[PDB]
Amino acid sequence: SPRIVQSNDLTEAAYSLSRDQKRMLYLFVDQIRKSDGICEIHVAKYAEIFGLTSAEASKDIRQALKSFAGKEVVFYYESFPWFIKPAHSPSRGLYSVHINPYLIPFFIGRFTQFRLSETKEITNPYAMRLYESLCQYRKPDGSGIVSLKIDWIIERYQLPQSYQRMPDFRRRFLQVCVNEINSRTPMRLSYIEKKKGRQTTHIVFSFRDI
DNA sequence: CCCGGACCTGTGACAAATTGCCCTCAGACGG
DNA sequence: GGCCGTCTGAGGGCAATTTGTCACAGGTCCG
Ligand SMILES: [Mg+2]
Repeated sequence: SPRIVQSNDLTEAAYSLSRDQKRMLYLFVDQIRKSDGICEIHVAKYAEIFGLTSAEASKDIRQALKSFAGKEVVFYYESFPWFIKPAHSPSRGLYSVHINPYLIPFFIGRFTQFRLSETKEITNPYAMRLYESLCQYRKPDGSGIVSLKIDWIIERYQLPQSYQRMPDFRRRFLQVCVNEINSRTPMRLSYIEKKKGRQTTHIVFSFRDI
């Protein structure tokens, strides 16, 4: 299956995208990298890749695309829009998009890589952002270990504001995203909390390949 | 000693959003 | 050449689950 690669600057960038938007973004990076910023999406190709019907494919592309308007990306700082022109359909079942050409160098560079079959069953987008940022540290054999700061997790993944109360962070983000990875990817993941006084400051992740 | 306060934890409720499903019907194409 | 049967896909919806928000009980330590 397609091998996604991206500059580490994109893995650690600040942004908020849905699963459907993140799914399309993978194809943009694949399309762009296999070479002005103009990409294309076929409804029927998307459906076969992700095992959806054409109708629900159509719905996913359409709503994701109009929800891109006004979205911005921040590299740590400098902020950019993903799109500089609205999407449009020349043909039935075909969409044409204009990626901000200034993003190209950030896409292609100190890099991250994973096969598309690893993420296509993940549902929660925050969990996608976590699996991406663990791969950045993975070893050939498939293992690694990394400590991420909690304040940095929140800024980079742009978690909603009520998850700054740690028990909600635990219950609605951390446990759920570890559970999906262990149930939906080939990776086996564990963690432990680092504290300073009463505050929990970092999260320490360990992983191997099955 | 024991107090209210400033911290921390987990859970129970509800609201707002998302999931994969269903139904209709016209376009593009080929037989 | 030109009509129609079929595969697409562009729309309109649903109930069942997940995600996002906050009230309230119960732990600690300090002065
Ligand atoms: Mg969908």
